[PDB]
Amino acid sequence: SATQGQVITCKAAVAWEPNKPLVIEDVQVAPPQAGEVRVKVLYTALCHTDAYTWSGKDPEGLFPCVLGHEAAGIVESVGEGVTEVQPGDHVIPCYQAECRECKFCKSGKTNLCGKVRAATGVGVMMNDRKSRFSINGKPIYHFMGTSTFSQYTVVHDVSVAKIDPVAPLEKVCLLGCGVPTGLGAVWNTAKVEPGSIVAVFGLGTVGLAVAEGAKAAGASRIIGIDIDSKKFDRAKNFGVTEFINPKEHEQPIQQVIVDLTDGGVDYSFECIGNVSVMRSALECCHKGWGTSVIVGVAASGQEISTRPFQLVTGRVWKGTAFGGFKSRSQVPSLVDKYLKKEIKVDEYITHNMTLADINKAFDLMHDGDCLRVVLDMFV
Amino acid sequence: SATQGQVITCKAAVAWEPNKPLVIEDVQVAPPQAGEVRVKVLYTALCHTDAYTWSGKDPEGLFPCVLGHEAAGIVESVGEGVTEVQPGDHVIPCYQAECRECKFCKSGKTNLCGKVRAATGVGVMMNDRKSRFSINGKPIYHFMGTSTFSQYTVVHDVSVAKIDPVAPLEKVCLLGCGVPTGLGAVWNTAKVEPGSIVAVFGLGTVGLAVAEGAKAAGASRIIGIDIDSKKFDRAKNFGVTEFINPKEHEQPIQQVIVDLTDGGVDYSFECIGNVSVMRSALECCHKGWGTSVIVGVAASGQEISTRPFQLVTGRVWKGTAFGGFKSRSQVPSLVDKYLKKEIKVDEYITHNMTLADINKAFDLMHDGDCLRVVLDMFV
Ligand SMILES: NC(=O)c1ccc[n+]([C@@H]2O[C@H](COP(=O)([O-])OP(=O)(O)OC[C@H]3O[C@@H](n4cnc5c(N)ncnc54)[C@H](O)[C@@H]3O)[C@@H](O)[C@H]2O)c1
Ligand SMILES: NC(=O)c1ccc[n+]([C@@H]2O[C@H](COP(=O)([O-])OP(=O)(O)OC[C@H]3O[C@@H](n4cnc5c(N)ncnc54)[C@H](O)[C@@H]3O)[C@@H](O)[C@H]2O)c1
Ligand SMILES: [Zn+2]
Ligand SMILES: [Zn+2]
Ligand SMILES: [Zn+2]
Ligand SMILES: [Zn+2]
Repeated sequence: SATQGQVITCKAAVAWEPNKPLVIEDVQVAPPQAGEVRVKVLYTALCHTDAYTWSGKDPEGLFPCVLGHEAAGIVESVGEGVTEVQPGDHVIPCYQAECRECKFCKSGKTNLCGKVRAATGVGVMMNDRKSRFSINGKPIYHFMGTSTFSQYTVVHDVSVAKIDPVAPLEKVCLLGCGVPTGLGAVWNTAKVEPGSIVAVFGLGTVGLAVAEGAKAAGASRIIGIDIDSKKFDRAKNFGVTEFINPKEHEQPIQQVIVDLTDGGVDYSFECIGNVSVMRSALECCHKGWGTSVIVGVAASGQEISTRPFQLVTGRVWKGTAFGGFKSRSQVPSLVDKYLKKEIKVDEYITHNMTLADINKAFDLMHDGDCLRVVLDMFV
Repeated sequence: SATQGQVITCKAAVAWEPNKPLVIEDVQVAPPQAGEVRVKVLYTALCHTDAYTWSGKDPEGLFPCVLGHEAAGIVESVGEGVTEVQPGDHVIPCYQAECRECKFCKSGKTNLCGKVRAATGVGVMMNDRKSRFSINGKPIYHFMGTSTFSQYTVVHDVSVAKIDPVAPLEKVCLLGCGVPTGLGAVWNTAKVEPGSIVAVFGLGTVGLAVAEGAKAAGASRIIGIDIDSKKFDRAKNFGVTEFINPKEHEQPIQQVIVDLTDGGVDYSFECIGNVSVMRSALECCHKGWGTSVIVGVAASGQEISTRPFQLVTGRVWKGTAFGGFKSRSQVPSLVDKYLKKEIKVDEYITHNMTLADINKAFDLMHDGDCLRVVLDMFV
């Protein structure tokens, strides 16, 4: 190819400082080293995770950085010893790695591979503990091991899911975050049985995928809870059967739910990242067997609380990370399901913009009057 | 019989008011009404649950009352419509009912039958919403639906486990509380797999039964944690393989455990009823799959807390109520395990005294070195 083994110069949205507009820059992208993959990022979506770090409220935040973690693209080059992917392969770079060999991958009880976490957590690559991005010979931090706000990114091979090349890249970029998180919270983490009564707190992309997962599981009732009643109508198509706006009830939300379900739900899913709501989601579960799954990522430092009698009396408290899906092994299977029209993906995208419109997409996300916004990186 | 249909006059340890010595009184015990069983209580054990109410720390505490909830005896008479038990049957009255036909009993996902809780919780019988005990025509409240500190008690038939008549009643009185709670926390709630690594917080009767359950489950390591190192030696016989005294380490106990178990335990069991230790028990669990079971009953109003990242990263928080055992269906099965020498019971009894020694027995329990104290009711 033209770029193989060479430093690439491309466009990237750089966050020089927290809480300031992103700046589209020309960046240098170093070639991939051993166990690395350089990806042409065709489309990137954005989510609250990108905004949390950009805001300056993330203690793990490192500036200047290239944000972004939901993307689909094409392998431009591979580093030494890469064999699962080759140039030209269609891929989804994932924030959750799957080395297949560690304690976690070989456990059979989790998807939390820790192989590259010490490097990705500090915005660098494992091979040399340095970033592959630079502006004027000065490094720019990676983010979540993905950095999808760059036209070309360098990621660890263990994070690269190889997907069907016929799959639309402007759609499947969602399968690296929200959609599998929501579906897997139901299918892998909770393991929702047919006939279950489900409560979904937060009717955004994540809560809507939980609703779709619970509908595929054959839940008898899917109760949708949101503080914005305008989000109720779009929710019906994702499987939500009933709605509650907590602002319309003086009594605690858990009490409303308990009153409507003869003691509480079989499964609840908190899809917001609000510690108060996480307690309510636990407490709205039925005595004896009710299970609350935390999906929402709460701001660092915040605590969840309840009275232990809640768990002594049969309620279970758990959480999910990427819906318990193993990235390399299972993300391709989700793309296959989507192609066979077995799962929805397109319905979670409300807007399509271009890389130059990054700030406008973040403002729209900040308004909260959209679902996923997909950006075309090469307009 | 001599007493069938008649009011019995017998000895009972009465708690007239909180935090005062119990008085051995002559009480009138009314005959059983519909769905009731009058039991000759041959032996009663004492536990922290009797002391919590006695001390006046229980806001649900009603005085004057007949305390006691761990006993074994013989059916003296039955009320109309009672068919599972007959006069002369050997029985264990249980604080947890099993009606076999409610939402909970049928569900197949819990042992928390709610049939008689409304009446037992207020120290009365369901049939007429009054007590069967009186002194000078004045009522004395029941306790836990059991009131085992009386030579004769009246209990709901749904709380009566029928047991093998050869089982020694001075030993099996323990199978109505502590021992099944510990064993079941492992076998039923956690469902501990062979080779697991277990942490047990609190090495009293309950923690020791957890250790025995975990050892029977094939746990590879059983780490016992107690603030009193004198409790370590006796714990080895119960299956505890290693010990930690939190007072001997400046680092939080969960860190000490993580450091000894390559990331944390597979299962932890809190057997104290201390909210701060409950948090440590959750946090000492391994990322991805570690499960913590709350066994200890905390003081009313106390809250448990953690950071939600602990659950999002794969730890599970649950609790147990009577070890998930169904009283009428499974307590006889535990009596059978004891008679097969499959489970220990004798080993948790450090003292045998008489009903007249009740206050001496509570004093011993307050000192907190003893395990179970068994009282001979008819001496
Ligand atoms: N665990 C994981 O692996 C993982 C992965 C991806 C995303 N997430 C988390 O999922 C959450 C949701 O993401 P999203 O993209 O769907 O967000 P979103 O902004 O589209 O949706 C959140 C919804 O919650 C609603 N809401 C806010 N406060 C509320 C309250 N008090 N009660 C009820 N509803 C309320 C909002 O109106 C909105 O509809 C975030 O917290 C994100 O961190 C977790
Ligand atoms: N969930 C149920 O169904 C159920 C049923 C019966 C009993 N229980 C609970 O079991 C608990 C234990 O009962 P028990 O009879 O074994 O009590 P116990 O007094 O015999 O044992 C408690 C132990 O905890 C230890 N301890 C106290 N503080 C400690 C700390 N900070 N760290 C470590 N160890 C500490 C004490 O030294 C003691 O050895 C009680 O809280 C009781 O409510 C629960
Ligand atoms: Zn995302
Ligand atoms: Zn791995
Ligand atoms: Zn007890
Ligand atoms: Zn029942």
